[PDB]
Amino acid sequence: HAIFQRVSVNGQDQGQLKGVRAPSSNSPIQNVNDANMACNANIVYHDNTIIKVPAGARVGAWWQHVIGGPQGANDPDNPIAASHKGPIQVYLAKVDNAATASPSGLKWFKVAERGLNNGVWAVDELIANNGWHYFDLPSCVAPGQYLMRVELLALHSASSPGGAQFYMGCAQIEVTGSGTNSGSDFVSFPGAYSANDPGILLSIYDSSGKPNNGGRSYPIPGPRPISCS
Ligand SMILES: [Cu+2]
Repeated sequence: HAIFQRVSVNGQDQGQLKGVRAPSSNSPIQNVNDANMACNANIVYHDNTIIKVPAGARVGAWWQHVIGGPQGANDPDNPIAASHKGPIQVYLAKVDNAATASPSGLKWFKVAERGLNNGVWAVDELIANNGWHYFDLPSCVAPGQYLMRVELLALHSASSPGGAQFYMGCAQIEVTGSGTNSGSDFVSFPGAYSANDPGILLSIYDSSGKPNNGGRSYPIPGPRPISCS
């Protein structure tokens, strides 16, 4: 359990909860067809900040166990429980106004993904970076208003149908710059994922119980991220 609550753009912190729609109370989604798979349920924090992100920028998304982080407490499950290994991905959906747009029934395209690399998951990197997930918004992304959905998929129980846990939230962004590419390989949320996808229904464990996926590659679910080639 963890909540996306803050964005950085090229190392500039945009402010706690600025432009990030967040619940205060996050259970995971475990049904890939849940209506709230886009931007999560029971949003409490929703301001009218629209974050300017240059195409090409390095974007940080901050996650903490609870809203505001531990504020000095020793939380072993901050930024997220270490057991919760999995990928982190980012999608965009174009909207007319990112402050006011509803998340339902949009067309999403993938702009970044990170999975498993030499036994290290994206979630491990998140933990190493104190809750920050970094990715590069590709330089070709067309300017305009978008919701930016950051999704963490925890696979510690994913060997059982329905056992995968999806954590997500949406930031309100305006992409600026010189890009012209609006996406190619679009999905619905819900609708992107099957519960039998091999990156959703799998054992990530070797025989000793190490969550290193046993030397197997991890097939990240969803469409391919856009390429600027
Ligand atoms: Cu959890």
